[PDB]
Amino acid sequence: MKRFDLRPLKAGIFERLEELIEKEMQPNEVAIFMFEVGDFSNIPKSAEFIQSKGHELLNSLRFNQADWTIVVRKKA
Repeated sequence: MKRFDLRPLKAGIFERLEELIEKEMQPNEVAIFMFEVGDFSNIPKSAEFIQSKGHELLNSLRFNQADWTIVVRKKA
């Protein structure tokens, strides 16, 4: 339970829900957010809603093909 399927969450709100789950995720845990929309710039925007400093996308998102996944590490 350390991931969020934003696929069915269409685009626009998927970046707003990512914050709702970030609260459950540990302050130093990984979060796999799946995005089907080409909007890759929004991926990091969601994790930012929590705190300007702390959310850092290690690497996993491959915006270019079918819905991909991105790992997010919490910290602040």
